[PDB]
Amino acid sequence: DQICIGYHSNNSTEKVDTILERNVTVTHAQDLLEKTHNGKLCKLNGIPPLELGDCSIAGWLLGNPECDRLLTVPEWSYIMEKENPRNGLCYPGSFNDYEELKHLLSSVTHFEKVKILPKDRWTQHTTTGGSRACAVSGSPSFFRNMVWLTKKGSNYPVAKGSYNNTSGEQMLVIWGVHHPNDEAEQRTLYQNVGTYVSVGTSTVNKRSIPEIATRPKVNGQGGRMEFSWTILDMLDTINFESTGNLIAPEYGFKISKRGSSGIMKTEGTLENCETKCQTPLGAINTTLPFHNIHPLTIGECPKYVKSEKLVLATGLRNVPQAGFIEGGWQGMVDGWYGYHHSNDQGSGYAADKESTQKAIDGITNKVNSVIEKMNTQFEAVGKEFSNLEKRLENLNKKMEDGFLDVWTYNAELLVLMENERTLDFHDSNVKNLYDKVRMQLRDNAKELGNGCFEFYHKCDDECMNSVKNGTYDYPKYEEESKLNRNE
Amino acid sequence: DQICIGYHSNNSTEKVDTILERNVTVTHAQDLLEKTHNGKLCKLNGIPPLELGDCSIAGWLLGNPECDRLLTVPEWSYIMEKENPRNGLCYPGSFNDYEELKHLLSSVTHFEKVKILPKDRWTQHTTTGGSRACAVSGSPSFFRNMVWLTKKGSNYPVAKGSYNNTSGEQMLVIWGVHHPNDEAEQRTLYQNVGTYVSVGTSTVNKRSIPEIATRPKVNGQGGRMEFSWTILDMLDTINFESTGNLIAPEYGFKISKRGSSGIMKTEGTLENCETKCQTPLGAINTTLPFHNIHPLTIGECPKYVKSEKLVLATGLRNVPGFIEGGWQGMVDGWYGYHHSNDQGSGYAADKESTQKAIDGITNKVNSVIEKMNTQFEAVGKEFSNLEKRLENLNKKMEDGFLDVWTYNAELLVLMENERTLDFHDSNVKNLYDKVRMQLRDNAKELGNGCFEFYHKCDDECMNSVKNGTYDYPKYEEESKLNRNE
Amino acid sequence: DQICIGYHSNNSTEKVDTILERNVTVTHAQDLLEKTHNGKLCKLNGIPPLELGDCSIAGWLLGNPECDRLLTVPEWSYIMEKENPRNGLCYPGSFNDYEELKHLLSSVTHFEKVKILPKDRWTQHTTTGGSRACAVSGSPSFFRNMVWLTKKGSNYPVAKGSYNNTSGEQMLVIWGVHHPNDEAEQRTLYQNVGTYVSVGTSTVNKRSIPEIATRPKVNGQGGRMEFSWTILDMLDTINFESTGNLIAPEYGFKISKRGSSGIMKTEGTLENCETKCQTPLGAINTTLPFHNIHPLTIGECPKYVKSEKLVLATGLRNVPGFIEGGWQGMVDGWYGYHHSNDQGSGYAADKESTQKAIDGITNKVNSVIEKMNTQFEAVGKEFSNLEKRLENLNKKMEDGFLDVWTYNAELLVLMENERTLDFHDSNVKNLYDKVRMQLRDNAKELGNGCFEFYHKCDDECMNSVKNGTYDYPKYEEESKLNRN
Ligand SMILES: CC(=O)N[C@H]1[C@H]([C@H](O)[C@H](O)CO)O[C@@](OC[C@H]2O[C@@H](O)[C@H](O)[C@@H](O)[C@H]2O)(C(=O)O)C[C@@H]1O
Ligand SMILES: CC(=O)N[C@H]1[C@H]([C@H](O)[C@H](O)CO)O[C@@](OC[C@H]2O[C@@H](O)[C@H](O)[C@@H](O)[C@H]2O)(C(=O)O)C[C@@H]1O
Ligand SMILES: *[C@@H]1O[C@H](CO)[C@@H](O[C@@H]2O[C@H](CO)[C@@H](O)[C@H](O)[C@H]2NC(C)=O)[C@H](O)[C@H]1NC(C)=O
Ligand SMILES: *[C@@H]1O[C@H](CO)[C@@H](O[C@@H]2O[C@H](CO)[C@@H](O)[C@H](O)[C@H]2NC(C)=O)[C@H](O)[C@H]1NC(C)=O
Ligand SMILES: *[C@@H]1O[C@H](CO)[C@@H](O[C@@H]2O[C@H](CO)[C@@H](O)[C@H](O)[C@H]2NC(C)=O)[C@H](O)[C@H]1NC(C)=O
Ligand SMILES: CC(=O)N[C@H]1[C@H]([C@H](O)[C@H](O)CO)O[C@@](O)(C(=O)O)C[C@@H]1O
Ligand SMILES: *[C@@H]1O[C@H](CO)[C@@H](O)[C@H](O)[C@H]1NC(C)=O
Ligand SMILES: *[C@@H]1O[C@H](CO)[C@@H](O)[C@H](O)[C@H]1NC(C)=O
Ligand SMILES: *[C@@H]1O[C@H](CO)[C@@H](O)[C@H](O)[C@H]1NC(C)=O
Ligand SMILES: *[C@@H]1O[C@H](CO)[C@@H](O)[C@H](O)[C@H]1NC(C)=O
Ligand SMILES: *[C@@H]1O[C@H](CO)[C@@H](O)[C@H](O)[C@H]1NC(C)=O
Ligand SMILES: *[C@@H]1O[C@H](CO)[C@@H](O)[C@H](O)[C@H]1NC(C)=O
Ligand SMILES: *[C@@H]1O[C@H](CO)[C@@H](O)[C@H](O)[C@H]1NC(C)=O
Repeated sequence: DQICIGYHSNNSTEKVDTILERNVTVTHAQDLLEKTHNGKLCKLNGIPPLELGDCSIAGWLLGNPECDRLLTVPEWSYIMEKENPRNGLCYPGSFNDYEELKHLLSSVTHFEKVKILPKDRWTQHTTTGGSRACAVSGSPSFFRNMVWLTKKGSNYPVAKGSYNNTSGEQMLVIWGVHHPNDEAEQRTLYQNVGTYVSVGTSTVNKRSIPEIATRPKVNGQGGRMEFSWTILDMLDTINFESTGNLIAPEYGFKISKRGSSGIMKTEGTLENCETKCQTPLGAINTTLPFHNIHPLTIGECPKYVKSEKLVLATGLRNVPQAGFIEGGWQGMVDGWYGYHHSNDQGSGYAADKESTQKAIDGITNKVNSVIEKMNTQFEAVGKEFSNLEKRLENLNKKMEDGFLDVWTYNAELLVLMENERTLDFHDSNVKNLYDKVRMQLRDNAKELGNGCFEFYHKCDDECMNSVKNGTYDYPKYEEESKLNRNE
Repeated sequence: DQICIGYHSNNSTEKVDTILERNVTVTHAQDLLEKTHNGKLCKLNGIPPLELGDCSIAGWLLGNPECDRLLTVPEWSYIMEKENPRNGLCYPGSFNDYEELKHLLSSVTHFEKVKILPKDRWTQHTTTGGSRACAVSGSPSFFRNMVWLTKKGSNYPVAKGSYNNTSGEQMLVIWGVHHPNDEAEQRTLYQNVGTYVSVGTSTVNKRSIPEIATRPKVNGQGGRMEFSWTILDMLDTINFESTGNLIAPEYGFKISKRGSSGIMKTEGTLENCETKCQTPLGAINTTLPFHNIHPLTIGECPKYVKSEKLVLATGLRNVPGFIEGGWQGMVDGWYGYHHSNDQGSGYAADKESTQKAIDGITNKVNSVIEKMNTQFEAVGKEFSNLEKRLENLNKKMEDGFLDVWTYNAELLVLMENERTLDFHDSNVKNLYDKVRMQLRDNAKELGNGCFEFYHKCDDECMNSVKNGTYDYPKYEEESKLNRNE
Repeated sequence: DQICIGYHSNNSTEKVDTILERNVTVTHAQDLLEKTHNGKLCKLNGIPPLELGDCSIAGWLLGNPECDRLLTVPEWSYIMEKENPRNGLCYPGSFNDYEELKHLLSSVTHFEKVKILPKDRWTQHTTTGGSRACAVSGSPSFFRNMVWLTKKGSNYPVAKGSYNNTSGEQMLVIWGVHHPNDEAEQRTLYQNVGTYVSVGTSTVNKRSIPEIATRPKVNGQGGRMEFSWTILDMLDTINFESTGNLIAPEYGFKISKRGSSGIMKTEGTLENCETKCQTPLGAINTTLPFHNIHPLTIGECPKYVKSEKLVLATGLRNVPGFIEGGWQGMVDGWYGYHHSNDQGSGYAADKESTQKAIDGITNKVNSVIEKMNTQFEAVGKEFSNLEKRLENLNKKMEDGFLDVWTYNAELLVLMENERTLDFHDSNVKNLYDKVRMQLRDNAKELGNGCFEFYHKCDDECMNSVKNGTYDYPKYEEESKLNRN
């Protein structure tokens, strides 16, 4: 006739950390952080990305001779570009608002080349110009998308061109103006002086004047070229007029499948896989709600935290050794709480039903809640800046770092707090069960000193299950117990 | 014959949430989130706002003929403007640094129109130009503040004008340049080519050259007009000089009564009402410290939280001895002192514990309100179509800060709810075992959170017991004699 | 033959705060905030700063005659500059991208002046020009680092100049263009009209045109000057070419020592002392991990929080058995174990719970001071008069982040205080109930929180029950006999 209280223990070895103690041991724990990747660039949802190779965005758009494989591109999901591309602008020059164009391009998925000004339409000029900088097989050449207008014979008639956008979507147009290096070159190229280039649309008004100066040679050239761009609207019209130094476009780019994408800076190549999201260092395939690989990602993946370990305790403090004051019992595999019984006719290792289910519900509800709360984390997006906007770059970097630090601190503190609370709740529950049993057993027994007491009158297995069900009736057979303790 | 401990209960049915479980019932609860608005736009401390109606800011400033009701404007409190006003620039063109002007205007309450350059002072030019773009009653017209200088006869003498700012406050001046669409138009208008417009002050020095090209027709016009602005200082002067294509001003705006204001983006209309803080969706009249209507407000108004429920539990768990449930028969205090003597009974309560309980919860609520008084407040801003990066940066800033503060508020509320519940349980248990310890062994524990007094006594006995002055040597001998049986 | 449980008490009168009540007296408390300073500016790590005085950055770089002390400058640590310097541009004008230049200069520790275009090389023009705006001792003068080119006789031949950067590091070059105020002045100064100034490098291409207009008189002059700057790279070349209105440079600045520094907008003068961190109000020499002096600091120094009190408790709640209050005579540990046998008494304390309490306190202190080590730092910046939106956005940045971090710190310390007090109470109660549990029933609880013993034990009994080695079946027959 003996019953005692304890808890289930096993041979686990995982460890967790709390606000007051470190590397403490627990019965069951669940990880929350993913830190492995396959280290490859692979397809996203079956749509292979666009591999720029050695070229650059400007080289691809203008049609550099080297980038001959990019004359027609299918749909893509993200753009892969190197850090310092080689084949950029073959003829030296610049590009106004490069970074704005890149930011706009970041959210475009497909393109469509449209011929807006056929080359042969210029019947009063020369259109076969080319330089040695952009040369193939020794012979000079030029970009594949623009036309160089030079005087034919000995005169340069005024050049006029216009287009009405009836394609069906917004169009992107690029044009350029050439700056010579000395007056003799200007005279022998355009047979005029003091020329101008004027571009007009419904909302854009521009008029540029070529500049002549002496500059250091780049790629064996003393000249320069300056390019500009604009977004042509629906049913609008753009007008071209110049007296020289004009680089007219020959193709227009029409946005067709505007979606969500990004630009990724890496040096890798393209493999054959299929992931759910991509990272510059590789691809991630996991279900945990956290990762610490790289702050910039494309697709869908868990949040990024700048930590290294995040372990959530969901069990008892494993303290292996017939009572709860010495430790748990290895023989308990059914429930989480000890209700060991030992009658005269036999013993048993029963558990308590009420406590186990409430504990299970509490822990699963709390796990769901802690997962759910952090769903509003901050996310980062790549951006570009020129060399005259250092303040903006500093501001952007500070934003990213500050928000990442704040969220990291929040998550770590929450996890440590939760571990501590879980341990305290479990131990509180164990004393709660014990003293509930003690008051239920109105005297009639003495504590041996092993966290449990021995009954002073002989009950039976019916009495055991009656006490277990919280249905013990003290005045029912109290007289025999009184007689026994009278001894 | 015995006394028992319990706690007061009632029939309230409000629900709160905590970290461990959700949707639990407490006797008394408080609310912190306000989520109702009257859906109207009205005054602000008796100062009606400025209702631009169907005009944009540029149209009002330049003096578009449509916005003829805004020629003179009294003091205002905030400015209401539609998303895409119809009457903006009648003559097609552009405005330089529009967004900076709007941001500067966001913190000015009153204006004052001052005539600086009288129209009749130009005695060597023609000042009756106009166009069909800004036409009233069929006849061509122009803006009501600028002057279009054209050639008189067949010559265009150089134009000179100046003004010295002695008004007594900073001034705002606007001028403009005109770009024709062909050489013949320029020759017909100004008789000369290769002209220029020069503007010079003590700090700003500028010079523009008119540009000629062919453009698509907008509003039936091929030309364009470019406008620029500057701020004059006290006791400063500004000099105008040009040979053509000059759009001279006639009125300067003097800044008086600088204060705090804003720009409001809505399609509503002013009504007859009074409020204390205003939102794009309506007014707010409440004393709670939180709301979730709209992030942009004007005037003093509670903090904004992107959530939907915020309830602070200040009571006990509701259930129907203290181990079986509470008692509805107790309303004076909080904790149970069910007394039942031989000659009577009672439902007294511990007045002492109630005092520390109520002051604790009150200062807790006050502190919780206090900690979040330093919230982050958003401010409206405007960006052109060439600063998408800046606009994205600003939007990300706002969303990040709002999310951070929302998370903080929710976590704090849950923490406090759990702490309060555990605290109340702790005081109940502490009172129980303290009473048991004071009573020592001169009784028998009935096992129902109540022990039956074993020593016989009148009201003085347990009166001293609740007073904490129970004397063991008073009734140890008789109790021992009785329990010896 | 009696024992009782208690806790050590002292006479300390330091009050702490918590989320439940205010101004609670404790036994031992720490501090984490520093709020004092010497109110002086002096050397950082033994390297004196650069003291501009009354000259702005432009005045120093161009070589204003007033700032003659700054012709040669040694290494520095940070730059001291008044908010509205007087001796700026002696000749009225402007500067292109002034703020970008200041931001770039914020991270440079030493310069090096190199003569790239000697003055006498211009043999076809006149280089003795000067104005009354920058006048020393009555006679007209000019900037010390620029050359003004005028007509030579009655002709202005085309001016050309070039320089190849072989110095060995990145160089900074400054040039300028002159805007007259009337046509007669332009003719009498340069003999030509419709001139231009052209500057060309491997990356920068520019061509400006002088502008003529009427302007108000500033400093007695109606003209204006416009300056620009660029960064010359390794083995690059810069070409100058103009036909008038050119302000050619004479010295090039070479970036020698690159490091970390900043610009401080102060008003005082350099003093003679040493420090490790510097703030616009004074120097800080402490070891606590927080301060509330000024958001902008230079060097290494604790973090900035916008609070007024951060007190951490690390001891029992001070209050004069354990139910009556503390023990003034307990000076050994933290949990009393009062021993009193028939032959004598004792004041032994528990040496077990003390060590775990101490190590837990140390662990929590380290954790709290370590969690915030990844805080946010503020860096000074400057914005022009047409970038109000940028300045507003920067201010909102700084204020928001500071508020977030100070709120987090206060919340953490309050929770820590609550947990510590509750933990100590739990420890003492647990010790008492554990002692009672081992005692079994051979004593009667007097009511002072401790029980008078039943059967006459001795010092061996006393130390055995102290060690948790009591054996109830060993010696209880005497208790049973005397129970009657
Ligand atoms: C229409 C055209 O392409 N013309 C020239 C072109 C231009 O004259 C100029 O180079 C543009 O910047 O240059 C090309 O020949 C260049 C050649 O010109 C000599 O005069 C000079 O001495 C050489 O050093 C070299 O620059 C070219 O390949 O760039 C093509 C064509 O002759
Ligand atoms: C001084 C003035 O305002 N004159 C004209 C003005 C200008 O001549 C010019 O059009 C503004 O850019 O324009 C207006 O008249 C011109 C009108 O002439 C028709 O023949 C033509 O078909 C129209 O497109 C238009 O150019 C005008 O209506 O804009 C008014 C004024 O007489
Ligand atoms: C560009 O093409 C569109 C499409 O034809 C032109 O819009 C038409 O204009 C005529 C006016 O002569 C109207 O009768 C049609 O109804 C318009 N079409 C539509 C679909 O609205 C537009 O005018 C052209 N652009 C220019 C500058 O002429
Ligand atoms: C603009 O008006 C102001 C005020 O009339 C002029 O300032 C005065 O200038 C004279 C010239 O010596 C001084 O004697 C006065 O003391 C000035 N007034 C004050 C109040 O100080 C100013 O000169 C005028 N601007 C111009 C360009 O003449
Ligand atoms: C500036 O000076 C450098 C240093 O001499 C020049 O670089 C040399 O150029 C010649 C070409 O004739 C090469 O043979 C040398 O090997 C280069 N030197 C080094 C160290 O690489 C440079 O060319 C000069 N700048 C210009 C525009 O000529
Ligand atoms: C080469 C030169 O410096 N010339 C003269 C200049 C110019 O003529 C203009 O004034 C400059 O804008 O002006 C002064 O007369 C003057 O008033 O200080 C000084 C000098 O005699
Ligand atoms: C722990 O016990 C389980 C029980 O099945 C067993 O499989 C496992 O090997 C044990 N681990 C060790 C390290 O013995
Ligand atoms: C104890 O915890 C620390 C973390 O502070 C850890 O580095 C160490 O490995 C742990 N001890 C053991 C035996 O794992
Ligand atoms: C991702 O991992 C799961 C197992 O964790 C596997 O079943 C699945 O095939 C993986 N996905 C890919 C694309 O390899
Ligand atoms: C209370 O909240 C719980 C949360 O799971 C929900 O299941 C339950 O339906 C809610 N009760 C009511 C009455 O809405
Ligand atoms: C706001 O509501 C209270 C509630 O009674 C009312 O007394 C008060 O008049 C209201 N405010 C205004 C401006 O009407
Ligand atoms: C301690 O703090 C409380 C805050 O409620 C304040 O009322 C009291 O005056 C403070 N003590 C002293 C000595 O100022
Ligand atoms: C900083 O304070 C400590 C405190 O004693 C002192 O020893 C040290 O000399 C101080 N440092 C300086 C530079 O004065």
